[PDB]
Amino acid sequence: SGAIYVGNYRVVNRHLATHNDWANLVWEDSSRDLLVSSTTAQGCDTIARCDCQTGVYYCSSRRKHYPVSFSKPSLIFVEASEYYPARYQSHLMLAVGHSEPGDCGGILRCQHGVVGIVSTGGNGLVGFADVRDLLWLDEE
Ligand SMILES: [Zn+2]
Repeated sequence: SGAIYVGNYRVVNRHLATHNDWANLVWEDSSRDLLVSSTTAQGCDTIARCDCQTGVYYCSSRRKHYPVSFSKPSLIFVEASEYYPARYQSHLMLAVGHSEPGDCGGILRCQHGVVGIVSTGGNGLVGFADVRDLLWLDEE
């Protein structure tokens, strides 16, 4: 589990969205495993606006933050999980690392801010849903 709180927005994995997230929906994209809902209180996370390929991510299943190199956001084929069949997921970045289903929502961050959240795992890899292209998260 885990979310990003920026301005009046809450960013979560689409497969973990709650009733309140759907009732206050701003934007969602199944192919990216992302959903954004509106919040009453202002959040304090900053979204990275960069092309970094190194950062640190939180892995709840090991209670550890790991420094990683991660790939550029792309259409990546992902094996079947408990929450999606085998398919291409878009705007996904991979790193070598541990990722179990409950690790979804863990933040990946670089010197500029939040890069994305854990979305996929298995085969010794961890995949992160990028949010750096969602410029509208910074305003309105
Ligand atoms: Zn960066």
